[PDB]
Amino acid sequence: HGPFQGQRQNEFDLMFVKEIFKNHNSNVVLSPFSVKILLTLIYEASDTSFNTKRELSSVIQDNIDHTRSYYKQLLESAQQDNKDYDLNIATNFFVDDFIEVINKYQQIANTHYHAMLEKVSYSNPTQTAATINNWVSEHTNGRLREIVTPDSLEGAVITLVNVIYFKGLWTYPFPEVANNVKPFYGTRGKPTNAQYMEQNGQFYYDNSADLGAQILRLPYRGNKLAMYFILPNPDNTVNQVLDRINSASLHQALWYMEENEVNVTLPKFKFDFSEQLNEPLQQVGIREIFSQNASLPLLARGEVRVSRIFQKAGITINELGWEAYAATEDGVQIFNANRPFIFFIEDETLGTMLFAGKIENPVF
Repeated sequence: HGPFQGQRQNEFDLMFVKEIFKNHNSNVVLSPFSVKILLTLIYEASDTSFNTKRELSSVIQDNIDHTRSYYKQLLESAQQDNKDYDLNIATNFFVDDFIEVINKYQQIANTHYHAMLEKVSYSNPTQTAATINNWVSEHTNGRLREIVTPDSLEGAVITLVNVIYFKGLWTYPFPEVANNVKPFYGTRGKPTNAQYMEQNGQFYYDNSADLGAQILRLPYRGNKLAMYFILPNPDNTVNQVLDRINSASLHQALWYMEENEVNVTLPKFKFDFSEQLNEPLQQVGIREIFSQNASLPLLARGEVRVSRIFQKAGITINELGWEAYAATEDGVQIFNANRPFIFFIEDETLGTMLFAGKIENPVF
């Protein structure tokens, strides 16, 4: 198939990614597309969906039948059960026992958004925490084990939880080298060390003058997903490249990529990232759903609102792929990621930004 040739609907994704990155000096990984699913579930729960209505608008498509078929299509493309990779997006409302969940709402949540709702007693936060964390494990094959503590449930009535799980094999795996530690030149402070992997191959690549960054595409098996790496030039920082990234400028930067011989050096890393999404959503202007005027009348039989939104994701990158442990294996450009960089995972048939993140200090 090759890289995506259409126009991505990534305005919200990039706005939100930027807000998260600007508030963390660490490694980050999240699923921007999954945050849009969450917002659309909340939109479906509001009577407005026939000011909460206005903010949630780069996410809505704004007729409700088009919205559901859109998200349902993109979810099923990304998760499509297949032999080459495993991807699961899981979303649950954990609802206090006194709330009557409307059955037609459970129906649309499962049908179009691959989401569910579950009753808990928040008067027993220890029990509730355990229930939510066992759900996370069940739906990420144990890769993630916990997302909340009793203390993070204090005062909660409805908690909305999203996790994502991905296992994928590189189309072009790296050779395994036993001992390949080298320096890594982080943004702040003296250099660290990281374990690296290196290969030569044919990859879509450009040195973007517009963004001040090299861009590299490493595809996964299955003719659907690929990982993009944006490596700021040495004169530039991740934060400067980020300020240059927007829907149009990222569109053009990918547009300019073509297949080239590239020597690729990447650090290996493994981490998870969890975030309560209320504050960053409010920072990007999504405020009414957290206000005293928020309501969920199409979800909860009548006033209640979402208390807290949580998202977590794990990432493991090595020679074989993403969470991969077994496999089957001169004008060269040099892409040597020994400085911080940005990455994302895209459904190349539709443009979906399934994962986004940055590496500030790679630890494996």
